[PDB]
Amino acid sequence: MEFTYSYLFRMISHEMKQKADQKLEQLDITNEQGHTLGYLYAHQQDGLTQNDIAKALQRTGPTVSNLLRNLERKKLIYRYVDAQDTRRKNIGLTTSGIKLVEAFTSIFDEMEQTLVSQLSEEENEQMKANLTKMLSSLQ
Amino acid sequence: MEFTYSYLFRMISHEMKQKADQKLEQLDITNEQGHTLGYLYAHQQDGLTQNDIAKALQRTGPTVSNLLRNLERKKLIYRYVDAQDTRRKNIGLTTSGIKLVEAFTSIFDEMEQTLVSQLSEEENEQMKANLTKMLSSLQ
Repeated sequence: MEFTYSYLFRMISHEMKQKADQKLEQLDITNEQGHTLGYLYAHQQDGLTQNDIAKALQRTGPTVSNLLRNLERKKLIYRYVDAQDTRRKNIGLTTSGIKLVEAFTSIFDEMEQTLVSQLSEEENEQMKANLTKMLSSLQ
Repeated sequence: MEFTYSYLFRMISHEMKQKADQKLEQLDITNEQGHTLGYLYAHQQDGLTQNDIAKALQRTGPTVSNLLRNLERKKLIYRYVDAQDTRRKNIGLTTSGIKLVEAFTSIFDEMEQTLVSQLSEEENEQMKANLTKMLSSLQ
């Protein structure tokens, strides 16, 4: 009983996407909001402004601003005085903002771990190398 | 530079589905029509009636009948006297009907071959075994 790669990949992709989507709906955030909060989670130590976020997210002014205004309304982010330079304000995560990205991250992380656990360190390595080769041919 | 399985599987699944869909549109048939013509291609030697097709396709009467009526209108299938029993008529593929399923089959076959070619016989075997194990955990 042998199945095509198409079938197997499609089944796996559908099972994982449904799992991810089912959980994102629970968090009431998008992948755009997730990646935004994520970039903050990762780089807010650098002292981020709206311009920095815009340059990073490849998004326009008011769109970034609407995205930011929505996130601040949900008390997920806040603005604060820069310690190095009091004259300016930076954007940072709230406590609830941090818990959200971590939950957001865990969803994709636990899904990865569940799969990684099934194979050895070399089997995982070989697998990804092979998935990479196949995808590359598909272009 | 390591990507998640989710990403890799999704990319591969999207690349293949777009390729398949792009080609099915060209053939102007569905997967339902394809599998129907396919079942005929495979088992018309047995002498198929509308009831046999219905039992095989898990579809209702007029739905099967509409599916059949559409296929005959497109000159993809025809009805003929059974050789063993002249009193009855069977459903069979036309020449254009045969060429269609073969084209339908080649699309999924060439896509499979392109991928199978990238790995050795044991690498392919190991891969599918592993994809199977991972999907099973995903349930």
